[PDB]
Amino acid sequence: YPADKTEEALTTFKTLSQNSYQNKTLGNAHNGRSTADGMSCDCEENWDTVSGINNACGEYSECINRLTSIECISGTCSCGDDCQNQRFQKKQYAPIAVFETEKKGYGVRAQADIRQDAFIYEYLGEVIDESTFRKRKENYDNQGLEHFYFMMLQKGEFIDATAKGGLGRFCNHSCRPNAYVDKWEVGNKLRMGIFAKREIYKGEEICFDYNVDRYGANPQKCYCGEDNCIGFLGGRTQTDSANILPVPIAEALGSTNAQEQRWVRLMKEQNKSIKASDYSSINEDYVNSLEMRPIADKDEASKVTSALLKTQDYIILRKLIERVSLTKDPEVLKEIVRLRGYQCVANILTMIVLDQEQQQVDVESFTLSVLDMLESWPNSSRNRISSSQIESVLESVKTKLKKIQPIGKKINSLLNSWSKLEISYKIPKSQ
DNA sequence: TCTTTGTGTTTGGTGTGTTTGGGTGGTGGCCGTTTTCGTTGTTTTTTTCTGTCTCGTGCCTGGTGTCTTGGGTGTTTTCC
Ligand SMILES: Nc1ncnc2c1ncn2[C@@H]1O[C@H](CSCC[C@H](N)C(=O)O)[C@@H](O)[C@H]1O
Ligand SMILES: [Zn+2]
Ligand SMILES: [Zn+2]
Ligand SMILES: [Zn+2]
Repeated sequence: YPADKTEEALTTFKTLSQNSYQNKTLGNAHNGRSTADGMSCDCEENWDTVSGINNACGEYSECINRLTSIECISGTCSCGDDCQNQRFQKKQYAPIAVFETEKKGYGVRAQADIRQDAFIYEYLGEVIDESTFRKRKENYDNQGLEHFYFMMLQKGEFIDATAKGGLGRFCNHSCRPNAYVDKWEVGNKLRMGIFAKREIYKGEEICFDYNVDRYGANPQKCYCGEDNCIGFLGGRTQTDSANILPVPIAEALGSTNAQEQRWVRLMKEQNKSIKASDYSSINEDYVNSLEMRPIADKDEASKVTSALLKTQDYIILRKLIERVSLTKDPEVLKEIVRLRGYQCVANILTMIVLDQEQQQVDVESFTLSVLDMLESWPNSSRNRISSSQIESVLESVKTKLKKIQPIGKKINSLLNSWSKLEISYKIPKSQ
């Protein structure tokens, strides 16, 4: 496996055993209202005489304070000293190591198998106010740092892990994380712990959801590798009307922040229903009402290819194919060929005219609207097609819809045109 | 295929209804003392109005999980 980088990671910052405070007023529980009647659990101390360990307030015990995310304090609770609900104070962190893989920096891995709901590691840092946070953020942006190191302890109170903190700062974002951050009360103070969402084995990376507020900062692309990745690091939108479809997909359709604003502003503010921000359900009316302009940028072509590889909706694919019909720039088409647009168009065909979630007349209109640019694009070799074998799909769909003779004749012309093109070499291999 | 429930009529009976005698409790008479009605005065407290800080209340957005519905079966209770 990857080489250990634990000491090298430790040397990059001032290691802390506990959270540091800018002042004694910050970080106090109940907004500084000292609960003199501290919540004392009614647990009886359970001392195992063999090991001398106080087993009270354990994981499978019925300690009320543990359920309510409050730690027992020695000398005040009936559970006695050294109970099993002093995890933050005793600093009983899980054993972890630091390593590096993929496009990520340093990352945290489990040195041992960790149970579900087990406390992993206490996020450490300096407790700071809002103005100090703004000053440090401006300084780091001037320094060009490309890493988040701020977490919101609570309203108006943040934790900075840049110069001083703990191993938890090296945990990387995952869109399907195995751990999560939670807020707990220890004495008259507030702590942020990290707990295991599931069973984690040795060697596996430990990750948590950042749910990051950008505060107007630019998006950063997410390289977590999870299948459910949204592609960028963020959280909830700063207001409604901000997105209706995912960016790459929205920009593939020619839509931008203004066009996504305009639809919601025209209907939602005038007593017509638009659901919350969720891309699992496509709103066909927005896609139909969207305006379409020809593509002349290769990054937009890459976004179109990503939308083809991602979106399953019939209407979004219809409007993307219509936009491609408007598009006539040869360089963008050559880029789409390099991106293997034929491969995506094969699946787009298959989902609509082999799988039947729609009506035959509308599918016929779709097929006539998608054969045209296939007929129009520049082609110079069958090796372009060989990366997709879309001809096979064309044969299957002309055979299925044999009653619709215009589609069959167009596919005849298309395969006749493609049959005459040249071929390119593949090195023979020993046998 | 196959068990219950009602009102009605002849005859019995036991408990409701009626009738005399008396004794005890309700009815008539007058006298005294005080409980309460009436008035008058004080003054406590209850209402009604004005101004600021405060903290909670109202509303809106996102969503986790608790509430509701369909299927099987078996074991628990029902019937003779
Ligand atoms: N899944 C991911 N893909 C890309 N960058 C990631 C990531 N998870 C974390 N990061 C990067 O790491 C930052 C958090 S700090 C994590 C430790 C740091 N990468 C280091 O090795 O020193 C994020 O702001 C981001 O820049
Ligand atoms: Zn306890
Ligand atoms: Zn305890
Ligand atoms: Zn991701």
